[PDB]
Amino acid sequence: EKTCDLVGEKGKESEKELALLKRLTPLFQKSFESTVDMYSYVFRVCREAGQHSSGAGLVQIQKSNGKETVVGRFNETQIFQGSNWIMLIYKGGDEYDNHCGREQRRAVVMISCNRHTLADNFNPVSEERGKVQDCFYLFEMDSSLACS
Amino acid sequence: EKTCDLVGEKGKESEKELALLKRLTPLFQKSFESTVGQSPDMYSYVFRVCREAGQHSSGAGLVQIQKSNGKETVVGRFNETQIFQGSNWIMLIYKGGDEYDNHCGREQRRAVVMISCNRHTLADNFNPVSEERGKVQDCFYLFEMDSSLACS
Ligand SMILES: O=P(O)(O)OC[C@H]1O[C@@H](O)[C@@H](O)[C@@H](O)[C@@H]1O
Ligand SMILES: O=P(O)(O)OC[C@H]1O[C@@H](O)[C@@H](O)[C@@H](O)[C@@H]1O
Ligand SMILES: *[C@@H]1O[C@H](CO)[C@@H](O)[C@H](O)[C@H]1NC(C)=O
Ligand SMILES: *[C@@H]1O[C@H](CO)[C@@H](O)[C@H](O)[C@H]1NC(C)=O
Repeated sequence: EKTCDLVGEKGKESEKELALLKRLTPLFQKSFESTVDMYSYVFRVCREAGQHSSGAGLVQIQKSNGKETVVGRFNETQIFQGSNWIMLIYKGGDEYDNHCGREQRRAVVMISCNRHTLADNFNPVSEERGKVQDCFYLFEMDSSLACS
Repeated sequence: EKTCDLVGEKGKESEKELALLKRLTPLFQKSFESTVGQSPDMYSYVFRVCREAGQHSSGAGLVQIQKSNGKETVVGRFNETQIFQGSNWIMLIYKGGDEYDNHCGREQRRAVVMISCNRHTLADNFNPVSEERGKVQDCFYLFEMDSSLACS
């Protein structure tokens, strides 16, 4: 059962994170895509979001030439929650060539509570690529699973 | 004069973070506190934005005070600040806290503060949410607070 991989040895991961992955299980089968920029974004929870078997959890597609860039891989997942929100992070994306000390890309998704939908309104917020390190692409989406 | 330090040498800091830093200025003069837990683990968490929250000039941005003896533990230092915002929230992270002795591979503590929009106050409801010390890395103390500055 291939899915999101958390830090730590298999079967010895944080119970907090494991519980959140369980809570989001109903979203695994879904696919989320941005609406509208020269790029489109596709996001999935613990499942391949790309079309190149790269293990992507979130990909960026350049519309003009179809280039698919891996923003983050689900084999490097972090997930935590607050009152009415859940933050999901996928590290290990394709490396930058000139920005951010050439570190691997990363996806940060802020899922906010919304009692009216199981999941929707996924869209990019911005890309932070102006730092020497710890850069990231930020996204937001709504989900009733984030309510609590 | 000492304030939050962002990653990167002077002139190499993120334009986004620099702008956000300036936006947070009205919060610098404030101080926040919240007591939670039960002895012998009752703590008093003191948080400040880009200013010393501790009583030992350690550059702490957020401290955990052991109520049983008043001992101060640094959760995060503001010279290791990261800040970013979304549509109706702002997340502040202070790394460089005191090292754990038995958890998280002894990495330095870290404070993560989720600031949610509230048009009724400049800042209120500072609340400790939880502590994640069960991972091999990337552990952290999580807090929440309200602020009109997080409103778009
Ligand atoms: O790889 P470099 O040269 O640093 O350029 C980085 C840029 O590449 C483009 O293809 C996109 O993925 C942008 O979102 C990214 O910021
Ligand atoms: O330092 P160790 O032995 O790993 O114990 C870690 C614990 O210490 C206590 O004093 C508090 O700061 C707790 O929040 C922390 O989780
Ligand atoms: C994530 O997947 C990539 C692609 O195979 C792999 O190189 C990397 O080691 C994985 N990350 C971890 C933590 O194993
Ligand atoms: C953060 O403060 C600590 C405390 O002295 C210091 O050692 C560290 O260098 C500071 N962070 C940076 C990047 O200067």
